[PDB]
Amino acid sequence: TLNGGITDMLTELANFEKNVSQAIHKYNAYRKAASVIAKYPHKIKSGAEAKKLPGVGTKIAEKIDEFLATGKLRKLEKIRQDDTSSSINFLTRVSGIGPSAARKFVDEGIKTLEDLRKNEDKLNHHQRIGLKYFGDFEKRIPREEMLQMQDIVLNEVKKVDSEYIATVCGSFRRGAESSGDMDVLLTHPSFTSESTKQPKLLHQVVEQLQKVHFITDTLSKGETKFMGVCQLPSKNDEKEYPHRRIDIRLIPKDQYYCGVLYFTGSDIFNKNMRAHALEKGFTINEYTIRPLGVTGVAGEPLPVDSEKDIFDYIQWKYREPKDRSE
DNA sequence: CCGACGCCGCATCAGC
DNA sequence: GCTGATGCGGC
DNA sequence: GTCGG
Ligand SMILES: [Cl-]
Ligand SMILES: [Cl-]
Ligand SMILES: [Cl-]
Ligand SMILES: [Cl-]
Ligand SMILES: [Mg+2]
Ligand SMILES: [Mg+2]
Ligand SMILES: [Mg+2]
Ligand code: NA
Ligand code: NA
Repeated sequence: TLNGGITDMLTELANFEKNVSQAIHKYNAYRKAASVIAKYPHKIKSGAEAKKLPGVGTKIAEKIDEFLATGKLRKLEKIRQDDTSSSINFLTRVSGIGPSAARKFVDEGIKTLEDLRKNEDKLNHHQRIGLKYFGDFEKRIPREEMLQMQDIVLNEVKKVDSEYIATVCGSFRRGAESSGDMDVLLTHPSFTSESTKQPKLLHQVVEQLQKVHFITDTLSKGETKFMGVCQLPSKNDEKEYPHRRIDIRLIPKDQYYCGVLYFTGSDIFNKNMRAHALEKGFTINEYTIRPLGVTGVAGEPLPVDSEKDIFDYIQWKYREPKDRSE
């Protein structure tokens, strides 16, 4: 947090461009800049020093100059005062309300939490669960609670079929002392890129976790991706734990390493790494790494037996999960 | 200057 | 019903 | 908004 003021500034600018301007590349530009500055191991003392980092250019350098000189940014101050922009920014904090729905709601005069509750019939299902648990979803999850949740998921998955392997990813696997949610990668030997030998592989797991009242709501659910809500059990007389977002991703067993690379993140690390892959002539998704031909079409999956193999292909030194928190 | 900016599952909608 | 585009959130 | 070519 050497430069927390600066990176906070860039994040709020990024959120503005995404939520209000719907300018996604500006959002990505600000987030890359914030990320490279949070990496930087000195207290930044000027915008020229910052412009030496990749992703910081002339515009951000000047903003950093204003911020260091005054402690504020007039642009953000103007944005914070505009009622319409502040309202759009707020509604996007509800899960399932993005920039488009937020501006549609505000255009219809729905601008506050109370407005949302009054108009819950204007929400799709995801948005309704996001409003229902609005306050809980803002809370972080201490790693100790993540540890308890991991124990439940892995033991309940083992009860369904001892051949499942569930791996907690996201920030948990990167070693964070708190997480925004719980990310679970699931494999089963009956589900490979070659064949799906058993139906209902994700559903069986989701159903078991609902059965024992760990999973409480569903935001979306398909054959390979579940997004919903869970809650640790509490003791007699004890306040309830907050409800938590849980994501479960069933990945073909022979594609585990690409999957766990993707699900470990961070999001900015994945963008950086996939971008670097393109410059080296490969393309990376959560299933495979493939070479790009001279015409730029993806060739056949390359063999992968470890996360490091993927690093090796694009000529990166290996980075432990704990060092992928960009 | 200028294109290119990571890649994708699910929910929802338009158009047929 | 399907297919294709769009919104959204995932890392 | 930034940047490589
Ligand atoms: Cl943009
Ligand atoms: Cl400010
Ligand atoms: Cl793999
Ligand atoms: Cl693929
Ligand atoms: Mg997470
Ligand atoms: Mg996240
Ligand atoms: Mg998640
Ligand atoms: Na720079
Ligand atoms: Na949202």
